[PDB]
Amino acid sequence: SMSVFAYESSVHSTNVLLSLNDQRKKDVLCDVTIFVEGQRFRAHRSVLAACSSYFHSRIVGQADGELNITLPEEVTVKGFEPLIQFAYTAKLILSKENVDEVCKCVEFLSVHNIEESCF
Amino acid sequence: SVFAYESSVHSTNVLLSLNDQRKKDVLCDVTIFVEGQRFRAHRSVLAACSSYFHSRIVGQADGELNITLPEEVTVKGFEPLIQFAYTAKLILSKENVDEVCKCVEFLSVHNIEESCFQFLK
Repeated sequence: SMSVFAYESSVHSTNVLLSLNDQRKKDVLCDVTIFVEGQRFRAHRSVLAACSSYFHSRIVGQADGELNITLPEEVTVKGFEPLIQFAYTAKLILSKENVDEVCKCVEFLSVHNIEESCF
Repeated sequence: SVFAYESSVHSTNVLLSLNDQRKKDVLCDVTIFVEGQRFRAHRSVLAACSSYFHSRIVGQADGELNITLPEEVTVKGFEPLIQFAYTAKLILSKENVDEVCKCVEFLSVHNIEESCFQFLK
């Protein structure tokens, strides 16, 4: 008997991100390849632009089918891989071994919602 | 010694950033035609939210994709659904509740508790 009802799902945003990470791990429906120290990382250029100002600035305007981005030597796999894991899993795992290299990539890539307090 | 962070708002943050890309027609890769109207979206998101879109997106060419929805799908029933897919929020009223529910079953849109449709009755 209500005139309007505004429905909200508490599980939708989580399932979309789960499907995006599943697409990434299976290399399906991805559109960009990131090169870090020679290693290949498949991803969606939209998700990377969402989580990073650096990726957003290098990707917006590139409308081609497939895109290959090489990050300079200042970016290491030891620092970049925990960040792309956070982008697709919302989980950021730090340790005394990688905290320095991860803190560098957060500032270089300008990853958004990583508070500098956890360092 | 390990420190692990689990953000609960992160999945919401990404989805709201993708919706901002959608509304600005930036970094999209598929055009949806319903009643002739254009709708820009990401095929990765559409495949994650609908079995209808997934079976038409899977294994396609990397180039731009065009998906045309037939006469059953109306803008009055589709626009609240592409909104929901990008916002997790579905605004229902006694006006559009019929065509939206019919469009949910047509596209097989996920994560919509069908119990809420009976509120507009």
